[PDB]
Amino acid sequence: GASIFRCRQCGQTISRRDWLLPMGGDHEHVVFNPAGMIFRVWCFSLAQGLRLIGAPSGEFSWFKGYDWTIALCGQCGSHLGWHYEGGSQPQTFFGLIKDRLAEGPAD
Ligand SMILES: O=C1CC[C@H](N2C(=O)c3ccccc3C2=O)C(=O)N1
Ligand SMILES: [Zn+2]
Repeated sequence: GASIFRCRQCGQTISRRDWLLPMGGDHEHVVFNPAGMIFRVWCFSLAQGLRLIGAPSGEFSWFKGYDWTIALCGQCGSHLGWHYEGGSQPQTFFGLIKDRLAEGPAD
């Protein structure tokens, strides 16, 4: 019942529990943006069904050495999180907003 993560707003398949990545020791990171919004961000090595938009940027990055791009649900356009790139071990990963995903079984 806990294996697949889907978009909460439309059901698009996004990631899997098996693809969780413990960045800095924890797959979960609680962070704030410049607009004062708090997010519980889950780190994943891999995700699918997103649409990555905009130019990568280092500004305000919560993960040192990475640049981010906005990750939208590719089906509904809900903002699900960010794609990180340009770093090391790993080079890239996804930080997705936990409350914007629904977790459940494969069937
Ligand atoms: O690592 C990240 C991802 C992007 C995220 N972020 C936002 O959520 C945001 C909203 C408004 C203006 C600027 C930002 C920005 O850098 C942020 O603050 N850090
Ligand atoms: Zn969606």
